[PDB]
Amino acid sequence: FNTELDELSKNAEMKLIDLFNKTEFKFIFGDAILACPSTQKQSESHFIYRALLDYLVTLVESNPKTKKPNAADLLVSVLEAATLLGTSVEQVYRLYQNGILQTAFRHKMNQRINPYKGAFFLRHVIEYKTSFGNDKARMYL
DNA sequence: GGTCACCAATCCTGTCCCTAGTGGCCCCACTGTGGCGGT
Repeated sequence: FNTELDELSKNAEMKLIDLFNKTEFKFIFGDAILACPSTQKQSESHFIYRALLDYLVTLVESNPKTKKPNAADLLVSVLEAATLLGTSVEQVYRLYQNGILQTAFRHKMNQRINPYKGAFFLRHVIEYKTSFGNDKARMYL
């Protein structure tokens, strides 16, 4: 699964019709987040889900925050955001309601967010998830 | 990234005229398109 996801990162710049900060995640990686088995049960994460996210944590690690956009500025939708947090979709809308998670362009007053349109950056959606500590994080070892 | 602030207001007092008048002349198309009983 790592080597399958490694070629998509190396050949990310090849596929670009627009800039990284304007392109969606499913345009480069393709369905690999919303196909993943859900963690609605117990808050017990799937071994497929543990392996996917732990690759994305080292992606933003290798792609620091510079003035040129890179692979860590790909746009993520509210459903793909809901899976990466492992919570309900209303709970992730409520974080948007109290401006905890910051969209990536301003909707103009009658814009209610399309649930499939890529709203948030991959970047700080991960950093929000690393603000919550669970036992098998890479920080301790 | 996107919109074009709310809260109330439209003035009262007086009047539109008087005089005189709307022309003469000539003309308004020829063709066709009838049924029925009788001497």
